[PDB]
Order: sequence, then structure tokens, then C-alpha cells
Amino acid sequence: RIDTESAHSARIYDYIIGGKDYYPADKEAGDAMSREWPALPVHMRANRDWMNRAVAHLAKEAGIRQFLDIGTGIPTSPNLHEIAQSVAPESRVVYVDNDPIVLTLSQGLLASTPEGRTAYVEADMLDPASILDAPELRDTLDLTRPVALTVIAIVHFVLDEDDAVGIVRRLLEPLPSGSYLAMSIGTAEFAPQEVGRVAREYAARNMPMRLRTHAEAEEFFEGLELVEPGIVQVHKWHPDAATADGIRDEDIAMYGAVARKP
Ligand SMILES: Nc1ncnc2c1ncn2[C@@H]1O[C@H](CSCC[C@H](N)C(=O)O)[C@@H](O)[C@H]1O
Repeated sequence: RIDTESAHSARIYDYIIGGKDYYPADKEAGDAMSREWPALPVHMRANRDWMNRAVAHLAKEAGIRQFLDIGTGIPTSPNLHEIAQSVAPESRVVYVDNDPIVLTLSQGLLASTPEGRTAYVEADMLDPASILDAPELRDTLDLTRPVALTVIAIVHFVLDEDDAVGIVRRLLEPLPSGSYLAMSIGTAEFAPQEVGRVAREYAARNMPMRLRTHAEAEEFFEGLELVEPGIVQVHKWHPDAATADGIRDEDIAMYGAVARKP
């Protein structure tokens, strides 16, 4: 089931940001993409760094102690639960992915603080019931208490015909007031030619992609209260000292946004 003869998004991602969890097909795809867009590693790294600042924000500033992460990806230190449990050891996290390789490396995701709880579910976000009714999720999270729904660097693989906005809002629906939605949303607006070429490289490798305008990204957050600065390129979302050190706007193809459910 690993299917090493074709490229997979989690593995290309892991290859580009410096992990070992990839195969020849994934390196080949990554290298072809970087040829088209030399800033790919800056962008992919900035996304992963955005995840870290967003989770830190949620855990620390917003006091969220429960996370549901859709499209978890291959584990890479610090993982979301590691950031959340470092602020608050009792924090709970459910990780979810549909790439079989993630399950093989799930031990790192399950390595929780004793006070906290983590779980991993292999499931498709296009089937929210299989996620929401998952025993692993129900034994881990209390849906009557606030939950941060993290949907990071995944929605660009969800085409309009599947209603990405609907799928996301369906997952947020059972979460109570005070919950949050944090997303990173792929866009070609800042480097249309190079990002466009990379998107067609994913499409040519059976990984259809949907890049979005700022107005399309706003659709996900209708009725939710956006945390300032709203929907901005990820390197401009609550940056650290050196978060944008040598990063041009054209080198970042993700919007980042965090919002509270009223
Ligand atoms: N329909 C689906 N259901 C669940 N996971 C999916 C999916 N489509 C893609 N994915 C997963 O989404 C991940 C995108 S990579 C992003 C990983 C992580 N959220 C991060 O931002 O750092 C991959 O691991 C891929 O396998």
C-alpha cells in the first residue's frame, strides 16, 4: 500500500524541507518543481514554520487544549502535539491523514505527555463522519469543549467539485463556540508563472490542485471571527524576529489564517 513508484504530497513535502521519509519518485517530483520555482523550499519551510506559530498562538494566547489536525503529514519535529503539550501538558490532539506512510511513522505522533493524549486516524477528509465518529477521536477529544481544527497545506488538493469550503465547515460544525479554524491556503497570486507551473507538475503526477485568490480563501472563514491580521501570506502572520529574513512576497505561495467560532 505504500506505493513507492509514484510521488505523494506528504513525501515530496518532507523531501523538500529536509526529512528522510521519501522515495526516488518523490525526490524526482521535488527537484522538477524546484527547477520551475527555486523558492519552493522557502515556501514549504515557511508553511511548516507557520503551523508552529499558529499552534503556539492557539495553545498559549487562546488557551486551546484540544486540536484536530487534518492532513497531518509525515512527522517532523516539533510536531503539533509537541508544541501544544509544551505550553500545556494536558493538551489533547487527534492527527489525521490518508497517506499510508503516515501510519508507518505514527509512533512519533502517539508519543504523548502522560498528562495529555494523542491519537492517529487514517481517514479521508472528504468523509467527515469517518473522522468525527472515529473511536480514536471520541476517546481523545471532548467535542463539548473548544477544539482548534487545523487544516494546513491540504485544501489546495481539494477541488471545487468536492466543495472544499463545505467539507471544512462540516468538520467545524460539531465543535463548540470558542473553537477555532486554522488554515494555510495555496495561492498563485504572488508568482503566477512559477507557482502555476508547479501546480501543473502536481496535476501531471495525478495530484490535482486548486490554488485560490484572497477572496476565495475568505469563503472558508465566513461567519467566523478572524484573529488579526486576518488572511495574509504566512511569513507575515505574527512573525518572529527572522521569520521573513530574505523572503520576498513572490517566494511564499500560502495564505495563513486563524479564526474563532462565535
Ligand atoms: N483527502 C485527504 N484526507 C486526509 N489527508 C489528506 C487528504 N489529501 C491530502 N492529505 C494529506 O495532506 C498532507 C499535505 S502536507 C501538509 C502537512 C502538514 N499539515 C503541514 O502543513 O505541515 C499530506 O500528508 C497528504 O497525504
